[PDB]
Parts: sequence; C-alpha cells; structure tokens
Amino acid sequence: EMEKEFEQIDKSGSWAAIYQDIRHEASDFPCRVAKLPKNKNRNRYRDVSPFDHSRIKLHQEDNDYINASLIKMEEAQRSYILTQGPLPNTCGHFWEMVWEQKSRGVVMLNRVMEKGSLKCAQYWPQKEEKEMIFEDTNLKLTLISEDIKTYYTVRQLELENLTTQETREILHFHYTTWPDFGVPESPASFLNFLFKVRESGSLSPEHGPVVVHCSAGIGRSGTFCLADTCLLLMDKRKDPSSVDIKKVLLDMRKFRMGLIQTADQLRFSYLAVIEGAKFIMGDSSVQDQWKELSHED
Ligand SMILES: O=C(O)C(=O)Nc1ccc(I)cc1C(=O)O
Repeated sequence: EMEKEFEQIDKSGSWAAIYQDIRHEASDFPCRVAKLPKNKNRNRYRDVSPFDHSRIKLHQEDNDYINASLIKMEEAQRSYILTQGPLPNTCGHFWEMVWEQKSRGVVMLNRVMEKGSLKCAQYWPQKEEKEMIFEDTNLKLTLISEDIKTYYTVRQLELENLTTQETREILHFHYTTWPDFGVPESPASFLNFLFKVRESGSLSPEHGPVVVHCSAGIGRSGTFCLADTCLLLMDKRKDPSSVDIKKVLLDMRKFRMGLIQTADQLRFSYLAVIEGAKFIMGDSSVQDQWKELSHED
C-alpha cells in the first residue's frame, strides 16, 4: 500500500529526497536530433528535449522534428504523446502530428499566459467564425463549440486535411487553474478533470495516443499521466498494493526526460492515486463527489 508509504514519507518530511532519488535514477538517452542546429527554433526550452528513441517524427521530407515524445506504457496498455506548448512557428507541426498520429484528444494543462510570460502559442481558434489555416502543413482548424467550466474548458475542434479534405473531430481539454511548477487545487478537481478526459473516449485504444502538453511537456503533463497510468494499472488487476508509483514514474522517464518537475507534484501524484483508488476499487459514487467538490459549474 502506497497510503502507508505516503504517511511514512510525510512523517519523515522526505519528499524532496525521494524526488531527488528519482531525478538521480532517471534515464539518460541521447537527443541528438533535438539538438541539431536546424532545430534550434523548434524547441521552447534549452534543457527540455525529446530522446531520439521515443521522439515523434513528422511525416514530412524537409524536417521531421517536433519536440514531442511517445510514452508507451506497455503493462498498463496506454500511450500518450507528450509535447511542449507549440511555438509560433511549430503550430502547423503540432497539428500535423495530431493528424498523423490519429489522436482524438489534446489535453492542455497550462495557460497561454503564466507568471508574466507567454508559455505557449495560441494554437487553436478562439472563435467559430475565425478559423486557423496552417499553410506549411496544409491544415485547417475550426472551433466547433466550447463548454466552459470554472477551472477548465472543453472544446470541440474540427481538423481538416486540406490535401484531401478528410476531416476529424478533436476534443481539447483545457485545464486553466493548474499553476506552472505547481499542483491542482485538490485531488478532487484534478480527478474530476481526468475523468472528464477518460469519459470522452479520447484515451481509448481505437484512437491514436492522446496528446498531453503543458508549457514544456514534462511537469504538469508528467503529473497528469502518472496518475492516469497508475489508476489504469490498479484497474486491470484490481490490486492497488501492486502499484509502485515511483517505479511507474521511472518507467515513464525512459520515454521523456523530467516528468514531474517538483517534489510537491510527486506528492500530489500519490494523493490523486490514493483518492482515485476509491473509484477503481468499486465505489463509483466518488465520481460525483469529486464533481461536486470541484465546483465546476
Ligand atoms: O509547464 C510545465 O508544467 C513545465 O514542466 N514547465 C517547465 C519545465 C522545464 C523548464 I527548463 C521550464 C518550464 C516552464 O514552463 O518554464
């Protein structure tokens, strides 16, 4: 039980040390393409790069690079694409990747503006009449509708491949109250949002992998995915005591660096998994309790 491990860590005030231990054990793989000179302007942050082995390749001939990684969780049987907040020059590449990878959902965990800076480009239309067209990747993107709640918004988007006029619906789940280098307001609010994503069908294996991003695609995005995958794991076996959260985080950091950026985000990951376990283990009524606690209307 992770609840015994939690109270133990807490009692001894040792989150920072557990977390430094993860940082020390985590995988180091090359990111040579990330670092090619040509790719300088495709990366938001110097120190955050996809590993070559798990990077997503764009299906184009000029330059196939995007700062994005495939997190493939074999045991759990869920994949995610984690990526940085698109740059003003990489929005067509971002949509190219959603198209090629056949993703149904985009989970955005940041605002465009955070801590006085622009953390991400405005890569989707904010209104129905004003579509976006990405001339470089030959894609149009239209806002079809939005559902604005208190701390998150769900949008439906239409993505058209202008080369073919094939058309797809993309759901965008936008968490707007999760601070950079911070944590959600509560396990309930986080879990309510996670369950909104899950309910939508976006995480399903009939789709390509969900695209998850924050500003760098590591802190908030790693926290989201850790909690999801830990709950999925518990689900398949109905055996919570068999889930080792630090170990599943280390499995995830094989596919992208720096997943989970603070010790408090780690601590929050345990809280969300311990609470979520209630639902996985048969108490379906918690779901509506989280919705109520979350104050989403
Ligand atoms: O958005 C996030 O949650 C996240 O992980 N962000 C970051 C991670 C690493 C670095 I270098 C910078 C940031 C940042 O946003 O400034």
